[PDB]
Amino acid sequence: ADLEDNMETLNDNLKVIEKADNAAQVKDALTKMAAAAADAWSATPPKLEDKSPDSPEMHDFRHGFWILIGQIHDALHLANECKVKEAQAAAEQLKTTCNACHQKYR
Amino acid sequence: ADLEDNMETLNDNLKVIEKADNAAQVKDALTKMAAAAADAWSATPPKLEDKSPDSPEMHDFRHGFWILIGQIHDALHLANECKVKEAQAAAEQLKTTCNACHQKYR
Amino acid sequence: ADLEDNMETLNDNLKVIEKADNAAQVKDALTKMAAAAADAWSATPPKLEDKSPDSPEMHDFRHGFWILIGQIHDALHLANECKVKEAQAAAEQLKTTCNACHQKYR
Amino acid sequence: ADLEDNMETLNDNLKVIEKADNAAQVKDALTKMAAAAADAWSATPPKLEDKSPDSPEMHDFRHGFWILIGQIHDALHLANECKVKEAQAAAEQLKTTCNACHQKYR
Ligand code: HEM
Ligand code: HEM
Ligand code: HEM
Ligand code: HEM
Ligand SMILES: *C1=CC(=O)N(CCN2C(=O)C=C(*)C2=O)C1=O
Ligand SMILES: *C1=CC(=O)N(CCN2C(=O)C=C(*)C2=O)C1=O
Ligand SMILES: [Cu+2]
Ligand SMILES: [Cu+2]
Ligand SMILES: [Cu+2]
Ligand SMILES: [Cu+2]
Ligand SMILES: [Cu+2]
Ligand SMILES: [Cu+2]
Ligand SMILES: [Cu+2]
Ligand SMILES: [Cu+2]
Ligand SMILES: [Zn+2]
Ligand SMILES: [Zn+2]
Ligand SMILES: [Zn+2]
Ligand SMILES: [Zn+2]
Ligand SMILES: [Zn+2]
Repeated sequence: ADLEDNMETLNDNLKVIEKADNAAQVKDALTKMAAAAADAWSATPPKLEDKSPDSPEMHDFRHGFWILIGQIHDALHLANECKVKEAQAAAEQLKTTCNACHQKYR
Repeated sequence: ADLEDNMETLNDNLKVIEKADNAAQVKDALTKMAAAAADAWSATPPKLEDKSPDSPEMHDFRHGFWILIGQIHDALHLANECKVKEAQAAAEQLKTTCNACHQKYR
Repeated sequence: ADLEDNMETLNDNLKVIEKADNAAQVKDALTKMAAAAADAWSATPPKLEDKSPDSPEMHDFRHGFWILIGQIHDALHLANECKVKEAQAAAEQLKTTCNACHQKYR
Repeated sequence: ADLEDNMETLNDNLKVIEKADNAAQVKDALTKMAAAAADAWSATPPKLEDKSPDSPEMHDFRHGFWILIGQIHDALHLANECKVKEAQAAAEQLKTTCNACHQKYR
């Protein structure tokens, strides 16, 4: 999907996680966020529409997505361990990464 | 791109790295390998054409890709620090991941 | 060194990074922070004086340190690439991990 | 503990894992390996007895330990998830990191 699409999936599922009861729900939202962050990898954000896929800026843009994926990766391990609250907190702590990218590139 | 496609890109660029001279070329192959692993995320491998995108087998399939992406992520940092040999050895060490997935799922 | 000791080193060096000018200084503080987090691993926090080194509470306690070590690991790659600001900021985003552990275990 | 000590703990527990019948056992060996790897962080290997802690060689030495720790971290999530065989295989694939460091620095 497109960039703004993937972002919505990220945002919608964050909320699903905030409010979830049980591990199953959390696993699911995380799985969708994971796919969304992976698909987002290829994108070019408007603010650097011109630049080439080699700018220190594209390389730094894409870096924030490795961080995100690493973190979704780990949050999900917690969910598989039935550590519902610990996973929910890992999800809350992702926002730091979301915000970090947004302040630079959005 | 398709899954066999992405696998070719992975395998072609591993050779490019094996034989490369200087930092710049290594960076490039890894970058291409990164994109390929990210796209490969959403894929369903023939051996699991039946199971839904939730079976412990799909979750495990995709797990192997987080491992690889993390490892490509790190080799590329090495390439940026002008440590070329270190980066090729990280590249060679990846294979341990390639092989691991292949003998479960290929 | 002791737990509170290591925490001081973590906190002191965070500030050193906040205010640093150039790559070299950032590398140093992170290096010191790395060693402090690694040494912190074996520690038992007062609040879990009650639990053996196998409680889902010690394992979770130690988990927070893997997160931090990974994050120090990555900040430092940034510093080696001379990306001073990018590093300083990775450093800022760490606090999310500090805070997360403190809220649970301090 | 000392460096050769930590290496024994790593090697002994690798075996314990290769042998191990049930998940509880695997968790234990990995936990011991993680502690060992963390404590090994601060060590200076004979081959680099002279060099200051700031040589690209000490930096690279310690780097191999972050890799190791990252992989022990992950293998343990597999164990908590009751996936015994997958954890065993993550453990075997660690050897790649052991060997990599030994060929350079042992
Ligand atoms: C992390 C979990 C995360 C969230 C959540 C998130 C949300 C988000 C929203 C809701 C938008 C759009 C606002 C709107 O459409 O009105 C948005 C947009 C962008 N994001 Fe984002 N985002 C998260 C993560 C990240 C990360 C990690 C990056 C970079 C590494 C990133 C980047 C962007 C960009 C660029 C946009 C705007 C694109 C556009 O509008 O054309 N996001 N995000
Ligand atoms: C790691 C860098 C990596 C490489 C290299 C690689 C190569 C590769 C090749 C050459 C094929 C060829 C198929 C053919 O000739 O018919 C192939 C196919 C598959 N792969 Fe792969 N692969 C690497 C990594 C990984 C990882 C990390 C996974 C699992 C997450 C994985 C899986 C698969 C699967 C399944 C196939 C079968 C697809 C098919 O033949 O239709 N690979 N790969
Ligand atoms: C992250 C880099 C980080 C910082 C910074 C930090 C700071 C810190 C302070 C300032 C104290 C109080 C000491 C004093 O007043 O003299 C403190 C104490 C504890 N910490 Fe911490 N800490 C950081 C990281 C982490 C992480 C990642 C964890 C757990 C996984 C953690 C835990 C604790 C605990 C527990 C204490 C109190 C225990 C005690 O012996 O009093 N910290 N930290
Ligand atoms: C990975 C899990 C791993 C294992 C296993 C391992 C084992 C090991 C043994 C058995 C020895 C020999 C001990 C002796 O000299 O009596 C040994 C020695 C060294 N190792 Fe090791 N080691 C593993 C991992 C790693 C890693 C990741 C590094 C470096 C980053 C590393 C280093 C060393 C070094 C140096 C030695 C020699 C020290 C000495 O002989 O005094 N090991 N290891
Ligand atoms: C790899 C080694 C190197 O020196 N360079 C250029 C120098 N440089 C840094 O050391 C940090 C940013 C930078 O440009 C490399 O690219
Ligand atoms: C997954 C979460 C949960 O609690 N259970 C039951 C017990 N169990 C584990 O927690 C890990 C392996 C195991 O059987 C789950 O299966
Ligand atoms: Cu898309
Ligand atoms: Cu769309
Ligand atoms: Cu759209
Ligand atoms: Cu749309
Ligand atoms: Cu020791
Ligand atoms: Cu001893
Ligand atoms: Cu001894
Ligand atoms: Cu001894
Ligand atoms: Zn974890
Ligand atoms: Zn690294
Ligand atoms: Zn990085
Ligand atoms: Zn022994
Ligand atoms: Zn994992």
